[PDB]
Amino acid sequence: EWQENKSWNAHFTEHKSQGVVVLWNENKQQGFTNNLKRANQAFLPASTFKIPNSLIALDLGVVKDEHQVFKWDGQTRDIATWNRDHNLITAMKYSVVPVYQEFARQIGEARMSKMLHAFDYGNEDISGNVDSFWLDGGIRISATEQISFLRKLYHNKLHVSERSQRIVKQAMLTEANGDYIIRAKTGYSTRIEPKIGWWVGWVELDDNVWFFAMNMDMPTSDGLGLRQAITKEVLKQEKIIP
Ligand SMILES: O=C(O)c1cccc(-c2cccc(O)c2)c1
Ligand SMILES: [Cl-]
Repeated sequence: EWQENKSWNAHFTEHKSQGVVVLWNENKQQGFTNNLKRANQAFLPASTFKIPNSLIALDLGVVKDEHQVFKWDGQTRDIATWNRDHNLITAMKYSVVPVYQEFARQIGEARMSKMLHAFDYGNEDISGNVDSFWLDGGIRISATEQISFLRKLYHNKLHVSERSQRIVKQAMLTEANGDYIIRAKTGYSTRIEPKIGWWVGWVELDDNVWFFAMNMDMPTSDGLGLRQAITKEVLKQEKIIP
């Protein structure tokens, strides 16, 4: 069911880093990773939490649809793309934390906790501030747990409406061409050690789907581009994409 190939560690060590990639072949029901231990180590989800947060906001009516405009609050932040109006699509694309902090406040502690339990999401623990627990609170999730959650979303099996799941999968759209479609979300966790970057999602092919979840050490922001580049290089090496 699960295969470990330690030779794949080279994808990370060649960049003076360390990390884990987890792949799941949906047709064959088989998983692959460079490091079984780290595949099951739980980290802060950081901005990968925008996937469940979006689902909950939509299903409760906090967010009406993917066109609703969330107005900039006029506070200048250090990320230029955050200092503008957003909808669900662009808020996901630019990982706009302050928009999702407001989602969480309107959702509230009680409904957030119940929905994460219903999703079987990570350790299901929202301890901390309701508007920041995915950045510096008690919630934790592993790469293998991310895949389990993403598989439910793909199949519309999460305990929210089909509509809510379709909208979030639209907002996850990252890349598409004649050969494949990638739906995914990045994450960048800095407030609790160890600092890591995430990329989780899946690759749609004509006749199969490959789920993936990766995290890697991220001592500075200079390496953030490695999250997608390394993942895509693994996918190419395993002949999942050209
Ligand atoms: O990697 C990203 O998609 C992303 C999107 C928005 C903000 C950031 C970010 C947040 C904090 C420090 C930093 O250098 C970059 C990263
Ligand atoms: Cl789409």
